[PDB]
Amino acid sequence: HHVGTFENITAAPADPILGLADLFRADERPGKVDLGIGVYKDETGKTPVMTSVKKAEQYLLENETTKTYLGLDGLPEFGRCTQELLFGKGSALINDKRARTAQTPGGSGALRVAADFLAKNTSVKRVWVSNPSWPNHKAIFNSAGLEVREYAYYDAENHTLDFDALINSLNEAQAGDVVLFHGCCHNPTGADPTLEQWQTLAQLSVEKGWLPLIDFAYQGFGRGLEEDAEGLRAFAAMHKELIVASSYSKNFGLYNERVGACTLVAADSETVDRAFSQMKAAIRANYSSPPAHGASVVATILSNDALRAIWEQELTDMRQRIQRLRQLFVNTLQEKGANRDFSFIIKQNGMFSFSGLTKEQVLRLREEFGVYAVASGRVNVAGMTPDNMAPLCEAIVAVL
Amino acid sequence: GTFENITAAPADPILGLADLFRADERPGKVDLGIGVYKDETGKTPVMTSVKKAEQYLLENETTKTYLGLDGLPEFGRCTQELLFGKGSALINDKRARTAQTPGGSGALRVAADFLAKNTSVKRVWVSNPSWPNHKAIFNSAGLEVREYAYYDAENHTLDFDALINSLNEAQAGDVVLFHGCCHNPTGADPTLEQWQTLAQLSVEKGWLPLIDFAYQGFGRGLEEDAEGLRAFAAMHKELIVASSYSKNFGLYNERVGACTLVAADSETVDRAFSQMKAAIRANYSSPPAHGASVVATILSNDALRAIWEQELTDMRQRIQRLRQLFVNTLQEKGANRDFSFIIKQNGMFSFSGLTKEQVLRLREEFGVYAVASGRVNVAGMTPDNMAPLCEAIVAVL
Repeated sequence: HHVGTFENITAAPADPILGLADLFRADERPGKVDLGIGVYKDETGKTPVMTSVKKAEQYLLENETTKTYLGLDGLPEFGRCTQELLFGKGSALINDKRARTAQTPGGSGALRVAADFLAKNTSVKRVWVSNPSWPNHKAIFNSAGLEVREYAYYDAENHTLDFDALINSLNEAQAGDVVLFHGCCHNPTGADPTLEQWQTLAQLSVEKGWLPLIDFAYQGFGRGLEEDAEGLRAFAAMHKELIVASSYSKNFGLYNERVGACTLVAADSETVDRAFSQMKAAIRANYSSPPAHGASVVATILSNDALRAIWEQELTDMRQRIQRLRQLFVNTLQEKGANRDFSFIIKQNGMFSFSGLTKEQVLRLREEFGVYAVASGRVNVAGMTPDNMAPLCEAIVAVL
Repeated sequence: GTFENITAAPADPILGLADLFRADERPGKVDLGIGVYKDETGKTPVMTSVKKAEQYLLENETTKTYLGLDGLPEFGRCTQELLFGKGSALINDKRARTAQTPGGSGALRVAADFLAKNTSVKRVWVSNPSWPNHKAIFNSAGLEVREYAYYDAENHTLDFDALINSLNEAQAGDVVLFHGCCHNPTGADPTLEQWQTLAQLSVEKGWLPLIDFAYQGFGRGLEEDAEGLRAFAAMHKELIVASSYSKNFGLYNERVGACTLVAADSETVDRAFSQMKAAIRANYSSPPAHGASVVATILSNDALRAIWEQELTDMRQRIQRLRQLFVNTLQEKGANRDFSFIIKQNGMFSFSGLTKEQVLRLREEFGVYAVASGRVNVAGMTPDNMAPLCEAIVAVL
């Protein structure tokens, strides 16, 4: 007799998200509202395929002649388009060939590739992430054997990015550590550094010698494509080295196609080429080449003036809707008699903010009113509509 | 600088040979070093069934919202039917769980990370000759890779005696990796009787079989190619299967594969699979939908499935015909030795039996390109290039 290889495995803990989705599905109240969602939804409650994406897919279907493998870094045009979004057309960084980009399976894949590349090829032992954290960061970096530490970031009770605390906590970050920043639309708080703050952080990273990693999954959801990249570009202007993990899941609505990129920046082209050769090795040890369809869609859109214009308008419409809903949420809370100020909501960027509700209040909201947020109090503003706003605000006022 | 001292990775010999071939100005050049299927016209087309499925999806799809870590459920069900057989006791007993993954490559990395983090597995045994990417994948997860004896190069045979003797060193708790059919690069596969012997040995010694199954349908047919896998599954222990649909659906760049865990019972495999999902969450999270949706659409539609099965049959039969033509033509051109082994081998790949010096001469002198190891891809052969190709081979013997 031999013990089974799987015999001693203890089950992973049940995912609370899926469980809460369960209760929500079973709720027979016609007025139930789900603010716990992690994707964009439109005014009708759907997560549609963008029209620009449908048009690109039709083109690909008619024109693709082979699905033979591409290289470990994926589609070259996709890489070029990615670097232009990150750094700007005509960027000196691009002119000097200081950046190399690998297409990856989502921003998640890009983070994993970065982690594996760092663990195998550098002396990095530690990655610093914000509090509150995006939970998947720890799992990804830990899997590569990297310790994850948190820096101070959001002051929840005052609904403020506590920049002094951020700077102070980072004094503990040593030269050679990685510090991860969300490039725009911080998830889950929506609280972003101002440009002046980004410039301060960029200067600090040079002085202290840590490697910035920019997680950039919401370009276009904040203030605009160029605006949302201003922080990233401040780092790029000051630093010899940088890593960017990009996602097109949200801004192209391509979630399930797994479209992202890992971009390395080094002091010069010789150095970035050497480093990138080892990034390719990390990819070869993982999934090898990245999935073509979603990247082909992105390249098809970005490289075509007409399709690009359609896509930019679609993204603008999403961004403006979120901005309008943030204002509407605040107005409606005031109108329904909220006992306190929610102005911070207008100061925050992207789909997510902390409502400021306690765990007990979130529970009461679900039980008593059928309004579902996550335990942390995070809400997704895209789940709000003119149709459900007054009911959800009356419910919130009731639990305060 | 964090990157200043990084040492450049070695040159990829594959890309380097492809560069050489591309620059070769000789019109009679022949590329047998390719790693994908090519048709009679030298193309790797999209299968007709796949184009049709893609059109269905474009019409039908209403969202690209995330799926779960294991991907598309119907894809997993279709996968298990291909692996184990529809209506099989194994499926009825809910003994298997499948995660859709980015290619067979991704399935292998997911399996490796799962094993390293959740089991006492320290070592993975692979065949000599090896498929080069296995070592990098398993080493990346912290697992040692050891080689077992497999192919007798001089006699062009699977050396089963050496194989069995090699594996006596495999310890309870180790993983032993087998190619399910169409061994790459040799095309030399165990007979059913040999698979059964290997399955019995795994139970006796307590090692975990991992079946790399990337060529189902390229050997003798779908069911036939799964017989070896099913012989292991019949043992009622534990198994892992890393599937690929890259080759048999021509979906290479879409990254469509699966990692399937099997255990003695449903409760056990459920516990294991929960931790496999954790390994996926720490990697790329959910898998790429497009290629898996294509596979599921084809396999669950009578009209499309028939089109696909005929296409795959046509490819399999073309390869078989070319193997025979190759052997016949070598004999006619006066080869000084027997190449009958080529007919006894399955799939696109065989070792030609040429030495490294001979391979070099073949490329330099005659513009015929094989892999340095002497591996050739039969699908690169055609009725038109066959005579010149064989004349060149005879010339370097």
